[PDB]
Amino acid sequence: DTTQQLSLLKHVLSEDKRPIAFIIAAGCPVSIRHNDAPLIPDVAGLTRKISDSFGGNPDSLLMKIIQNLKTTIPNPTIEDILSYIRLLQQIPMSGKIHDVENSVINALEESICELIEEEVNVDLPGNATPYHKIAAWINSINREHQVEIFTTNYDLLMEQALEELNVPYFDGFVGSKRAFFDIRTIEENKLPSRWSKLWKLHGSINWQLDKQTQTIWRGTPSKGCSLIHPSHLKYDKMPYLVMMDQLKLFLNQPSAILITCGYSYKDQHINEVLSQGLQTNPNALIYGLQYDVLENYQEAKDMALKRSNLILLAKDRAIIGKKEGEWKPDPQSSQDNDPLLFFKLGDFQHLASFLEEISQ
Amino acid sequence: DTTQQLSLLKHVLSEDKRPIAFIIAAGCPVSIRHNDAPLIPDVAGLTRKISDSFGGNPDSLLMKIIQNLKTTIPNPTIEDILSYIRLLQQIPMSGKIHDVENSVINALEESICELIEEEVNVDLPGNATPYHKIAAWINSINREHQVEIFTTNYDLLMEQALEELNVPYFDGFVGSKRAFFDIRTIEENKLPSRWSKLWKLHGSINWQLDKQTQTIWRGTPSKGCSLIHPSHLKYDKMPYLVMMDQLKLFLNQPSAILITCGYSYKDQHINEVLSQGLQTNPNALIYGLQYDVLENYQEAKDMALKRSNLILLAKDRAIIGKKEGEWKPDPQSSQDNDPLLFFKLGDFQHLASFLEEISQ
Amino acid sequence: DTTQQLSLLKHVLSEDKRPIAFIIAAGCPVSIRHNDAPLIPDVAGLTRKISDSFGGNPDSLLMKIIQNLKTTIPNPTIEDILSYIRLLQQIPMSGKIHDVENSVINALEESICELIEEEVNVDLPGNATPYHKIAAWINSINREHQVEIFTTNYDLLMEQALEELNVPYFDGFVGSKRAFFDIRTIEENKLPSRWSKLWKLHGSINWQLDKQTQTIWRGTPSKGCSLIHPSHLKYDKMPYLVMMDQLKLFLNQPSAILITCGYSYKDQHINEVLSQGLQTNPNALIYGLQYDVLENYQEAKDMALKRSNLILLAKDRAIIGKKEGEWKPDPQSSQDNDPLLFFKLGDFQHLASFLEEISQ
Repeated sequence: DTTQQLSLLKHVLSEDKRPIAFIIAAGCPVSIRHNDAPLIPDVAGLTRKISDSFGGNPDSLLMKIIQNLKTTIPNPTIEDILSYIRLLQQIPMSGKIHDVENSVINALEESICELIEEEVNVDLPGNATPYHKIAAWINSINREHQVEIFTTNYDLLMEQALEELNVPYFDGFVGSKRAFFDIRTIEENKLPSRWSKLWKLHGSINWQLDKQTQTIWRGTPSKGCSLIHPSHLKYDKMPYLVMMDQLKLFLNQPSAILITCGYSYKDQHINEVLSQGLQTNPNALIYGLQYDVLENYQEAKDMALKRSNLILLAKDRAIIGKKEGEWKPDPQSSQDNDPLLFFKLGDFQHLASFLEEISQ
Repeated sequence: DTTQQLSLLKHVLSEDKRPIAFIIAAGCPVSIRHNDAPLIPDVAGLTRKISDSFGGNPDSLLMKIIQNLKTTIPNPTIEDILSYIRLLQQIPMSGKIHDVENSVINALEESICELIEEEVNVDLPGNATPYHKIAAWINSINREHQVEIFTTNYDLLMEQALEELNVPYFDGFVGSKRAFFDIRTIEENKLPSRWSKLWKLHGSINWQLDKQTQTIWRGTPSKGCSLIHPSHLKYDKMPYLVMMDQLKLFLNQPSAILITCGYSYKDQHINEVLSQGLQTNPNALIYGLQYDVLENYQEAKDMALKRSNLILLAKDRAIIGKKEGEWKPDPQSSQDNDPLLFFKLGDFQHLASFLEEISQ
Repeated sequence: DTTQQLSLLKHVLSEDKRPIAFIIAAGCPVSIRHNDAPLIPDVAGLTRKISDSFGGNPDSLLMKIIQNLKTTIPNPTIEDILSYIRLLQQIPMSGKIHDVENSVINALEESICELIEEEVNVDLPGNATPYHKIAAWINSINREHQVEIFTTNYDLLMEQALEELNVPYFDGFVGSKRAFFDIRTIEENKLPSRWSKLWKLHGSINWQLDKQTQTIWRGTPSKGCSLIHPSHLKYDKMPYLVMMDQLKLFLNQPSAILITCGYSYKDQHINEVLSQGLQTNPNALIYGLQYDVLENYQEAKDMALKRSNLILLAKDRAIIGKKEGEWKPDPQSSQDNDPLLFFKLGDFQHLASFLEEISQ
């Protein structure tokens, strides 16, 4: 199954007549090796580090909230904790749910945001990182269709990699000193065809909000960025709907393609927008790739079984057009002991090698 | 003479079929009143403040250099002083010219740059400033030709005014974290027709240089900007030639227009590029306006008498097509005492009022 | 490797639908044999003969300047010496750097000018010189695209060769008595398609300057030509920017070609303009050829490794599209002793033989 899918991917990517996109999740930042440690400890790390940072003391309100969510949510996460805290702040919650903190919940969320900001505020080391290889592939060949990138992460790795290799891009904001969120140019969609486009669905660490005019602007990361929101904020002083609209509008073009790397399909809104756009445009494709074993992804299998133009691929088996297939007999592992048929090419580093090979 | 020039300027500006530009000099920042004091004391102020800052002591090197320049330059200028200092730094000047400072000339220029940064690093107060009126005029009516702005100033007033009123623009750099100087898109010249363009010929306070790769990028104003240069730097790690080329290339459009506000035509390179472009394209026009009396500008008179399509205007008289005319008899001043015929409409505040009147 | 590259060069040159250019450096004038001595002693000669002309006396200013430059420049050259002297002249250098020469620096640079002028003021002997063969090739076949020549030299050999074989050309100046530098026609670019174009980037020996109007004109070589400047002169009374711009503008034509003969890529500005134009237009090609061994050219190897459309060729190895290859096994030398694989065609005389063979 390796040769056929590899060749098909090569042919589909080599053509310059089709739109291309990416979705970048925590797998991409974690795939970078540093001091034999993860560069960013992903969502699970960002949860356990907060849990240990406030300690195991039951007097801590954050532990109380975590165990409260354990009753309803089997595996609560930082996104759920943040949304829960924001809801609790949204109404005058002076009751027993907030009996521990009459007003210290604001301090708790402030500390959580500051610690996340400090943890994800790093930079790309060297020039051998996979992001540099991806940008090299992007600017290697001029194509009549722009290459877009959708990011669910908070780090600025992709921007830095695109800047170092001198690839222009437009991320929504226009300006120099404290750039505003320009709306009209987003829907005009008449930027130079040579530009890329980098949409940040989940926000970023440098987005900030000024309450005096209740307007957002991207500047430099200061202490406490108020648009860290994992898609949980006010109504449309909010760019989230616009970025989702852009994803949808992209999906509806003819012969559209998309690739997800590091995505686990554990977000409801992303999943339903992908499904709805994939239904409205039968020509749309999603070549989802999972580095983990497929058995951990029931949501991905469900989505793949509900639609025929979603070539979901995994480490062990594959789902090609509502039919599930496993790895055919090939000498993937030379060693006789444990002859596991694993798709080692689904990891981000291997993907970057693949793109570099295509480009050269 | 008031009605004819006012009406014809109204007609030429009201049309949307012609390119328009501006040149913005120190007259525009000084025209702002603050505490009954100038917001920025202009080049003369930025010279006297440095002169008094090091005191009257003749043992100091800066006043030594100033009096050295007095022998050759009748009225030395901070531009000339900076160029002279940089030039002295270019070669191992251990001689009597630099006998006072074997190596302290670097500290002297560092202090000059730091004080310039501190003094020109301010912001627009309120929403009644003329820059806001200009931006309101720019975005008031959509025009098929983009409106450019060339400025030789160091302050970021124009950027702030344009982005507060939601006006997109492109100043050469493309990016988010540390935007690089993108070159190709500058000469492609296929940006969206709705965008303005803001070119900074003399550099800015936020431009910075990384000597590790000898590449420039625009970031945030930090401790000492290495692109403070009033057009005196290295060869083509330097964007000055590109912005000059952009002015020239603009001048060659058919039916092109240009307006200079606060410019005294005291810079030779700008003057020669204006003259050469005006000669190559007879359709080009320059409606240069001077706030001061005409007698103070010999260079402007020379250029106006040299070319036929340079409709130069002043406070007292005017030069329209190589012929000089004075103010016709009109009741400009109601008072019998001192019936001075002065074109008070040439001031920047009055100009902003005129633009607002045209827009409404 | 000989046959394939020779055939490919024959095919690319034989086509008449592509622009062609040349770059001529000191290798071409030195390749002429005269009295078993070099016709022009190249930059090394123009340095060492000046050094010996003023003698080894340490009291001389020129020897002091050379030893001063040795501290910063490991191998100072006549270009560097001239630039340093002009730079010292630019400011009232009455200090210890010029203590020996209160005003003798002007005399030193003068004497240098007349000496180099006398040394490079010669003529083509006979009709068997390679320049005659090149001109014969140029006018042998009518081509729809003009053949340009860029010269970094000061000699008038190429003009004489083109005149003798009746080949028209335009070198920028238009006129008969004191031909002025016409600017408009340069950028109109509507000369007759049969004309060649000869651009002099580094100036030439017959250019002169009149200080009364501060305008340049080409006349006859008189006592002291004020435009021998190797690209170190005043701002845009200076045609250097125009000729460099012409090189750049040429590089942007589709399917453009270029050949450098005798160039060592030792000039920063030419190198960066070549790199930038080669980057902007991937269709641009540079078939740089070196008569010397490639191991002496780190700059050329760097440039070739940074771009993919620069088929750099040398005497021993070759760099074809960012990949380095060496000479394949062939009986290049019949003698068993020292079977060195050397590309004898890289010398100018052999190149002229190749061109005339192609033409016939």
